[PDB]
Amino acid sequence: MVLSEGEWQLVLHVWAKVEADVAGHGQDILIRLFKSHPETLEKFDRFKHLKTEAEMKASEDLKKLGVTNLTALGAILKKKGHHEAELKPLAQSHATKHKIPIKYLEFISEAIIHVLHSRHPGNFGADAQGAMNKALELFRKDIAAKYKELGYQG
Ligand code: HEM
Repeated sequence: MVLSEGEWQLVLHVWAKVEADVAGHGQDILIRLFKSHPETLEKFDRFKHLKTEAEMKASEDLKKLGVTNLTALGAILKKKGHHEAELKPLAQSHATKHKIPIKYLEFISEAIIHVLHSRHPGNFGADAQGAMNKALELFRKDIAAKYKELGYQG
């Protein structure tokens, strides 16, 4: 699988809006993830205690993680497929320390698409969503390959 430049531009076009307030998008995405698939929250030893969306929105640390997460993803998307260097540290920590299965990466991918669909209809129509899905499928495919090399293959 390989995205076209046109598809990458649709991806970067909506990400540009995300960057107007990465912290806000991060909260929305993590909260959507945790509510749609509660089991995923259990992987966060530092945030597993949060009981409600209100507590999640009020968590300064969760907001910080959201920023760290989306900024790392943004750097990967901007590489337009040439993200080998960026994927190494991410795959190692998520495979060996956090133990995040591909199934959960699919869940957060679903969350990202849901939030962009809701917040950015102006830059997330059908074709743009297709481009983002293709970019995230590539991300997950390469991460999975790395997982396997690392001995996890979650
Ligand atoms: C878009 C996909 C994701 C990206 C780009 C991403 C990125 C990051 C980054 C940059 C960090 C900090 C550095 C590191 O430890 O590697 C991090 C930490 C972490 N990530 Fe991910 N992550 C993603 C998905 C997930 C998912 C789906 C889960 C589990 C449901 C997860 C769980 C964690 C945990 C538990 C930490 C540690 C948080 C803490 O500081 O307590 N990540 N992630």
